[PDB]
Order: sequence, then C-alpha cells, then structure tokens
Amino acid sequence: HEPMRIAGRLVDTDDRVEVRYPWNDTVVGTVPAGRAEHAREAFAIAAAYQPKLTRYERQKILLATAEALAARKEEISDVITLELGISKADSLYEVGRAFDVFTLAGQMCIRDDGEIFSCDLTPHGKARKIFTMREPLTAISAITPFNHPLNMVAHKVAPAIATNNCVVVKPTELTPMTALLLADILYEAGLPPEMLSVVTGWPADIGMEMITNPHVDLVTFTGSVPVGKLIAANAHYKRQVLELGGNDPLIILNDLSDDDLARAADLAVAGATKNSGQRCTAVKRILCQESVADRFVPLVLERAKRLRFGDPMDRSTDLGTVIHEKAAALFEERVMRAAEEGADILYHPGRSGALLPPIVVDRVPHQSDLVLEETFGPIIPIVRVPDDDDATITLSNSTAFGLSSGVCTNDYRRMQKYIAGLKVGTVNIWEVPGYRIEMSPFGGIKDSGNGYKEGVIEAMKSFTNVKTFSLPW
Amino acid sequence: HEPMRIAGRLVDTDDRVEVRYPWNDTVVGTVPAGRAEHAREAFAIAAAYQPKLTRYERQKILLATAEALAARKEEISDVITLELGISKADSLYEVGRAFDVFTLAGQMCIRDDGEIFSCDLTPHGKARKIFTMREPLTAISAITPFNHPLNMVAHKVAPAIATNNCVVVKPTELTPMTALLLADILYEAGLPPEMLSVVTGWPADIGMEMITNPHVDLVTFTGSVPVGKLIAANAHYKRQVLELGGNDPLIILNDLSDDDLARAADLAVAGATKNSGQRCTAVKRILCQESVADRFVPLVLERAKRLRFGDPMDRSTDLGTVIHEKAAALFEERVMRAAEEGADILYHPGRSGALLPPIVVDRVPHQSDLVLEETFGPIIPIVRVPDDDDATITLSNSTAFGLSSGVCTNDYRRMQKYIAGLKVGTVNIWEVPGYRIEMSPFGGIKDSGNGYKEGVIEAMKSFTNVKTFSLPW
Ligand SMILES: *C(=O)[C@H](O)COP(=O)(O)O
Ligand SMILES: *C(=O)[C@H](O)COP(=O)(O)O
Repeated sequence: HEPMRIAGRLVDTDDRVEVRYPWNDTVVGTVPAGRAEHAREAFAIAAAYQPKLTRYERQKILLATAEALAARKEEISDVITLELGISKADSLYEVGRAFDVFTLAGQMCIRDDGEIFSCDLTPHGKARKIFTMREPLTAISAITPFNHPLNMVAHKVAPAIATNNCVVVKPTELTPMTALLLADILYEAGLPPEMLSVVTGWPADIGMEMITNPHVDLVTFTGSVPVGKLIAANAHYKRQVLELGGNDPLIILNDLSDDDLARAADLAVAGATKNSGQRCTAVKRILCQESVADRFVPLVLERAKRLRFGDPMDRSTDLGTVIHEKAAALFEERVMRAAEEGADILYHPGRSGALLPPIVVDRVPHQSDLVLEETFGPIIPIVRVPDDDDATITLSNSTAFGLSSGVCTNDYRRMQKYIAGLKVGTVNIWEVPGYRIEMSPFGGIKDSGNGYKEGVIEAMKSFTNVKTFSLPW
Repeated sequence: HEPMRIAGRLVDTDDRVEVRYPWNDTVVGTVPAGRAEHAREAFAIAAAYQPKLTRYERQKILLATAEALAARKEEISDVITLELGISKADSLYEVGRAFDVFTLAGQMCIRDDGEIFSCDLTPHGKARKIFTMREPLTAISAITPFNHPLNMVAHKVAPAIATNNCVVVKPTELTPMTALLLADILYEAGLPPEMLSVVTGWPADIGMEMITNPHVDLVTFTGSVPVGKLIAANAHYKRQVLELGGNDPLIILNDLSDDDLARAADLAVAGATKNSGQRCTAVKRILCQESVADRFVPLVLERAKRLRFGDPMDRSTDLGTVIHEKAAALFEERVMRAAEEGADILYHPGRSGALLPPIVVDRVPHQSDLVLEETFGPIIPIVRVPDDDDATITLSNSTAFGLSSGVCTNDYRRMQKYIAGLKVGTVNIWEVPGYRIEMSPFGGIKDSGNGYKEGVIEAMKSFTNVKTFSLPW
C-alpha cells in the first residue's frame, strides 16, 4: 500500500487501484485512485516553486540518485518484476539503464550550449553581439507506460531536474509503484520536493488533468498510438513530446557468411525477446533475404530453444511474462492466424497465462497482423524477403511505424543504401534496433512519434526556453 | 488580377478576392477565391515531389533570388505599399530584409550540423559510433500575416528551399499579391516549381485545408492569438510553429543622462512607428521610470512631431497608413478611452481614414486597453513606472504576451537583472525590441508563441527530421 507523493507529502484516497503480479495474478500492492484535484494541486505547487539549484547542486542530486539506484538495485528490481512480470535479469538490467540516465544527466549539468552571434553581417548590420541562454518552464507533465516502470520515469525526470524544472508524473496504473519508489529516492538524494510529484489513478479520473492543466508548458508522453493521438488532440497550445510505438526490423542481407548469420541470429533472438519483447524498439520483424533464410532460420531456432522462460523472480529465468494474460493471448492469436495464412511455427512450447514462450515462426506473411500491427511480446517472426534491396526497403517501410532498425551486412554500399532509405529515426548497423546510448537523439517519425527527439541531451533542450539578449559592441 | 501559383502553373477561379489600397480604399488588385481542392492539389504535388537539389544548387537559387529582390526592389515595394499601405520607406526596407533572409539562407546551405557520438561511455558501452543527419519533410504548410507581405513569406520559404522541402503558402487575403510575385521570382531563379505553391482565398474556404491536409508534416503560422489557438486545436499530430503577437516594452531606467534620454527617445519613436507600428515586436509600451519621465517625454514629443505621415507612395513620407480604417479607428478609440482614464494626449493631429499620425500619449494607465491589449498601430504611449526595478519588471511581465523587449540603461547590474527577469524570448540592451538579425533564434513564450524558435537557422532545423545511424567501430 503506497500513497501518492505530492511535493514530498504522502497523499491518500479512500478508493484504491490494485496492482497485480502478472506471474500469478495476485495483488502485490495498492495505490490511490487519485482524481483531477490531486494533479491540480501537484501542478499548482510545481508552478509556484522557482528552483534555484546551481548546476553543481543539480549534479550532486542526480549523481546521488544514481548511487542510490546502484545500492538498492535488488530492492528496486524486485518492485519492477512484481509489478511488470519481466525476469529479474531484465529488471536488474533496467536499473542499470536508469543508473546511466541519472549519471549522464548529472554529467551534462556542467555543459552550457549558449551561442554568440555577431551582428555586423549584412548592409543592415550593427556593432552588436547576440547571446543565448536557457531557462526552465513553468511545469512539465510526464505520463509513462508499463514497459519500463523505472527507466521511462528516469528519462523524463532526470532531464527536468538537470534543467531546474518541476515535473509531475502519472505512471500507468499497471506499474505505479516503481515511480513512487523513485520519488522517495529523489527526495532522499536532496531534491527540493516541490520539483517532483508522482500522482496515480484511473485515466478516466486524472488523465485529462495531466493533459489540460493550465500551468503545464509541456507534456512528455510515451505509450500507444491511440492514447498518443488522443493526447495530441486534447493538449492544444502545449508543447508535446510524444513517443508512440515501433514495429522495427532486423534485416539480414544475403552477403553474410554462415559465421555472420550466427551472430545475426544472436541479435535476432536477443532483440525479439529482451524485456519479454516489450520495447518500442524490440525486433518485431526479422526480414531475412531469401537466399540465406535456409541457413539463418535454424540458427535462430536453436538459440530460441536455449531461452529459459518462467518464474520472473528466479534469477536463472531469461524470459518472464508479458504485462498480462489478455496481451499474451492476443499475441498467440496473431501467431495462429499467421500460420493459417501460410506461416510455419517452428517452436511453441505452449502459453501459460501471461507467460509466453519465445515462439519462433517462419515464412510470416508481411501483411499478416502478427507483423503488420505492433506485437508487443517475445515472438520471433521471420519474414522472407526478396534478394533485392529496393524491394526489401519498400517492405521494411510499409508499416505505419518508423522508429528504429537494425541491418546486418558487410557490404558498405548496401549499408549506406539502407541508412539512407529506411524511413526511421535510427538505423543500427550490426546491432538490434533497440541499441542506443541514454544520451543520443532518440525518436521516430510516422506513427512512431510526433517528430521531436528525446534522450538525455535533447530532452534537456526540449525542457527549456531559449532566451536571447544583445549588447552594444 | 493575379492567378494562384500552383507548382508553377497559373490557376484561376471565377470568384475573386479584391485587394484594396488602404490609402484611398481603391481596388488595386484581385486574386482567386481559392478553395480546399486547390490547397489539396498543391499539397499532393508537394508530397509526391522529392527534391534532389545539391546544397550548391539550393545556394545558387537562394542567392539568385536575393539578387532579383535587390534588382526589382522598387517594383516589389510598390506592390507591398499598394497592398498594405505602409510608406515606400518601410516597404523598401522590407525588401532589404527579405534580401538578407535569402542571402543568409543561401549561405547556411554549406553548413552541416551533424554530430558524432562515441558509444563506449558506460558499463553498457559498445565499440561503436553514432552519427546524425537531417532529411526533409513530406510537405510544409505556411500561413502568413499582412504586416510583412514579403518578409514573412521569405522567412517560411527560404529555409524550406534550403532544406529540400516543398512548401505551400496561403498569404492573408489582405495582402496576397506580394507572395504571388515572390513565387514568380523564385521560379525564374530556378526553383523546381513543385517545391512551391502560393494559394489564395477566404479563410472559410481554404484555411482549414492548410491546417488538416494529411500530407502536411508541419504548419508554420504567424498571425493573431485567436487564429493561432484555433490552428493549434485543429492541426493535431502535426508539428506547429506558431508566432502570435507581442506587446513589447522599451524600458527607460533612471540612471540615464539627458544625452542618453535623447538617444532613448529616438529608439522609442522609431520602435513605436516603424512599419506603421505593425510589428509583433513594435514598441507598444514605453515604460519610463518616474524620476526621468519629465525630461524624457519632451524629447519623445519633439521627435514624434518630426515624422511625416501621409501618402505612402510619396518617397518623403515616413509613416504610411495602417492595414485599414477599422483598425485605425479602433486604435484611436483606445487612445481616447485611456485619456478618459487619466492619460495625457500630447500630440494628435487627427486621424484620416486608415492614416494614423504618430499620436503621443503620456501617463497611460498600465491596465488601460491601449497598452494591456496589443495595439498594432503607430501610437507612442508612455507608461510612468516606479523608480524600482522589481516593480518595473513585474509590470513589464504583467500582460499575456512575452516576445521581445528593449532596455535603456548603463548600469550593468541592472542590465543583467532585466535580462534575467523579463519573461520574454529576447531582451535587447539599448535597442528596440524589434531588433534581431534574420538568422538569430526568434520566438516568444506565453501567448506570443507556442515555444519553438524561428529565424533562418532554427527554421532550417525545424523543417527537417534528424536521422541517426550507428556503425561498428
Ligand atoms: C521504448 O521502449 C521506449 O520509448 C524507450 O525505448 P527503450 O530504448 O526500449 O527504452
Ligand atoms: C512579427 O512581426 C513577426 O513574427 C516577425 O517580427 P519582425 O521582427 O517584425 O519581422
């Protein structure tokens, strides 16, 4: 049982939202069914407080938070696993990412990206210099999804702190406890409590306030397309940073040797199953050129079969559950539907509630739901594509999504052709689409995002207003 | 009588929009009453065309456009003056600015702001490099206001061309002809005609299509708050760059000598009346600290009285008309209302239709409509403020706007206090709020803009998507 954290105060309601462990569907916790008025109060506190932390003080808070994450990683990952159902291996990894987010944000605090312009440049010129600086917003609204209960909150909160913003976070009702815990760690690390509130509740009660509150200068949201579009419609005249799904390919080109196909098979399996496949940039389509598919697929099958799936709290489990039974069932349905359309299921030890095995399916039709829609689970689906790069690129670009991608090849000419031709935010050569550092520009186009970049550096710019001033010179 | 320019083709309709000369209210021109289908066609052409211009070719087109603007400046300013009513002096000046915009955009074509990241940064590190590059959008929608019929179109089109975008412009029905003329110059300068259309019509018919067309990746708008908010509400899930009005101060501090007050008076009069005061960053509130107001005001009066206002086509006219008689009447009303509330009218030779003289009004109440609302005419209104910087800053920040500002003082300590304390996009020391170069970051906060920067350099970044790619290293 965990109250909301509203500027460092514990705030409860009578009604509760129950949090269930997807492994066995038991209640592992409860948080308040907060209402608009709670969000409203959090935003008023955020608006009224004017942070005065020096860059040194910000760095010290952010680095202390990193140290606390590392020190408490076992405890934090337990909370993640118990709420989300991913393996301890995956949740421990997630704490490591949050540790990087806070560390990198702390280190970026010393960096001033101000610019200077000389004005004697044209016939309209003057003896004068223009200088730029950045200032924080009134308040920032952060709405986070279930797939990274810790790291998604870190990515929105760390850059806010580093820029002297005040943020209010509404985590998903499915995995709210991790966020509440992160808030406690931040207060303990010395954050002025007005800079952070974490409120909880049903979208129907508190969701709209997060979007429309008059103090909110910026809404940063990560989650699904439908919820994303709704937000974009309802948050008028607010800056919006919306990251919606992906449907990202790992592309296997026909120049690879058998040793390379094996390394690619490693990437395909890891990319498709890490975090139970619950990543906007998970491998959701393995596009394998026809002439190597016969050697490639077996290598993939063999690796999938090595994966231990089961009890998420067992430290030797690789693959835990997906978010719930209904999602798992939907994913299995899409598999079955694809098999009826010609697909060849090579490995499917059977689903158990929310626990989905790393199902390997070959010869998936590219227009079947399994790969055309976003399938947010640990399916390993190989689509066989022509030994033609133009046709492969056209196919890769044929979905509503455009986030990341991975391409395995040794031919530079083809590398650069894919880099130029894939309609995505990121193209990784010889890595999964999921690969990034926590501070590189991140974001998609098309239905994957509204077109603004994220990651620690771009988030920090995004959470500020640039002010210019000029002086006689 | 001018047709629309749709990808280089002249396109007419039966119904006409009449363009009147605000000096004598005669019809000087006509353009088509375009409809949604015309905008629709322009956008389809824009989306389907993929520009392949090298940076060299873009530069050559932009610099050739600048040369044409210079060579035809008399012809172009005639068209501006006949449409808007500003003096030839102001319209010639506007051509010079458009000349700078195209020149600077042309020169920025050689600049590649890509970055490189090393990935071996954390325990999660890899021997890998990430590189960034920019790519154009599908189509850009540009909507422009009447106050700079040439330069506002330049600022939205030049950066599009520089980045290989395709843009469709809908100028205001009040001053569309200048835009149509700029399109001919661009075609003549070698622009692939698919990269530019200029459509015209009533907002009721064609305006919504410019906001909601499915090919539009970004809407860039400059105009009024109400129209701006309407666009933000209707353009969901499109990037939006909205610049709305300002209500900007020139602030006179009490450390100034009498010689300095005279220089400040020069800025006050120029800033309040240039372009008939029709600038988002016009001086609309002269905040003079009380202890110097008795010496400052007379210097303002004396300078105002030197301005020649009248026939805009007379080359010795300083100040031409405002956009129309209704606007002129509204502004005069606000002056009268302010005098009933205690203001002191020091100079008012009388309005004549759309021709407003540079009225000087002292002791204006800060909450009177004249200065609280945005008054888009050549009024010179002095608000007497306390000899107290905190009170002066609070007063300056008390409106719904926050765009630019000017401060006249020699005390560094006070300079930096204003620079830090004014809630605006720009603070100019010893210049009018309107001062900028065509490539410095430009944009307001609060009701002045939705929070994204403009100017040639920021517009170019804005009109692209950043793609990243990583390579094994
Ligand atoms: C998607 O998962 C989310 O927006 C961030 O991507 P990760 O790299 O998976 O965090
Ligand atoms: C306001 O006029 C418009 O946004 C641009 O401002 P100028 O400085 O007048 O060009």
